[PDB]
Amino acid sequence: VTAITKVEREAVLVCELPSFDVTDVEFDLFRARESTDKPLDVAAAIAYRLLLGSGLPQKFGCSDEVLLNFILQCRKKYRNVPYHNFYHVVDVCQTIHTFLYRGNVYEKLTELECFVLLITALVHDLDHMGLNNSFYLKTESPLGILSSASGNTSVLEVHHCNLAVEILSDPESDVFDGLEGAERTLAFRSMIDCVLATDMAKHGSALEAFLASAADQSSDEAAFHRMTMEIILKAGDISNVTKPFDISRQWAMAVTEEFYRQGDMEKERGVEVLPMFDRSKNMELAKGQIGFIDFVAAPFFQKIVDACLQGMQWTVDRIKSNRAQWERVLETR
Ligand SMILES: COc1ccc(C2=NN(C3CCCCCC3)C(=O)[C@@H]3CC=CC[C@H]23)cc1C#CC(=O)NCc1ccco1
Ligand SMILES: [Mg+2]
Ligand SMILES: [Zn+2]
Repeated sequence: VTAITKVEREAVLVCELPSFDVTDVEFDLFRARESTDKPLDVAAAIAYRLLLGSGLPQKFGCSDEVLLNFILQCRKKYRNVPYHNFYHVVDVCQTIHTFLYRGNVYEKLTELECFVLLITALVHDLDHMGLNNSFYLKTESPLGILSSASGNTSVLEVHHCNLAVEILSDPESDVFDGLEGAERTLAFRSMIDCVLATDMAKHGSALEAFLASAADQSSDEAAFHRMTMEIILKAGDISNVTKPFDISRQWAMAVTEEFYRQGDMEKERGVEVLPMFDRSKNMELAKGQIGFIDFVAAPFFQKIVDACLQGMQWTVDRIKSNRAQWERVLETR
């Protein structure tokens, strides 16, 4: 609940980032982290410089100090877990920026929707513990019991939304305080809709709803704009396979460690451990990444690009080149 201090803000403001272009599709967050012994300050500086460079906070009445306060209140609520940590949400922010401004998806949205998407990236996984929704339901954990008694099986995504609303309830960290009326209501409602759409159990229904709205935009522009926002946050969230191979591999190694730590905790509790969570099977990262590409990511990116996001064609080309690299790992074993 405590306010951000002047010392906390100066430690971010001093980071310079000399050799990096944070707007580039080949920006390497792993190298930016290695280039300093304060990587949490460098990650915060990347988010701050990307948002201020856009001119969007200035246009919407958000001061430089309220923006930095917001970034540092978000950083405080991420945990030291292998993948779902502050570096993941800064990476999703940076990646969404490239989709809007190098993929030209900004042409399909308002400037306010673009500002909301960059802000929502930073709140999307607040307080993640490296355990998925199925863990909380299968173990009858207290949060699983509350979800069940509530109605909603999106255990984590409702939790992330609750903490986003807490941060924004203080005017000193409220990046939407300069909005009023319909604009303020749209910022909150679109932020919450996008976070709830990141639950991978809704993946099929979110993709079908986007493709239907993209085929008939003028008959419901409100629905088309809302579904494009959901599909861009989702695209950012599964974007690791769209990156240069070595960046892609480092993310895959980090998600794999989280899956295995969940499996180990499921064994202690004597509950069912699905094979990809079982540290005892012969790991095999190339087989897992090819399966993720073939069943989830390749059909997602190819369909959204063919339906209307033509500027994002590089994502499809990189997924193909990364799949071919994983194939060669297997062919040379
Ligand atoms: C960098 O690679 C990755 C990035 C991300 C996710 C996420 N998975 N899933 C679900 C859980 C697995 C199956 C259902 C669909 C995907 C999540 O719900 C996570 C939370 C939010 C978004 C995506 C996350 C998984 C991988 C992988 C991998 C891998 O090597 N083998 C696993 C695999 C999956 C399919 C074939 O093989
Ligand atoms: Mg999530
Ligand atoms: Zn995420």
